[PDB]
Amino acid sequence: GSSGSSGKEALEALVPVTIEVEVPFDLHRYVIGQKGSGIRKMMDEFEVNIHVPAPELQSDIIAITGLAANLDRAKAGLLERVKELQAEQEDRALRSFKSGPSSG
Repeated sequence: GSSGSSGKEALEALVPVTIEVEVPFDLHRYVIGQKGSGIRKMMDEFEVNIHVPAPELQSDIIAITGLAANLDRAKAGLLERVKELQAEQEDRALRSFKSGPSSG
């Protein structure tokens, strides 16, 4: 029960642009890495610039600078990375073997 396909876009520019991506600060620490390598792989691959909000800000909106074209491919990688990351780190938390009604 799945079909359809469309994605037209007409934009030409030289200077990049900053966007906004929804991501939990609880994952940032995991996204950035011990120092900041994990992300380095992207900025080098997608050829973009990712900036994470400081802890004193408590912001869950990551800013990504780059060409609308790069922002798309990049933004697509993170979004999926977050859904796949939480699904795991959370999975182990979901199965809370304890008293109470639990579906199967």
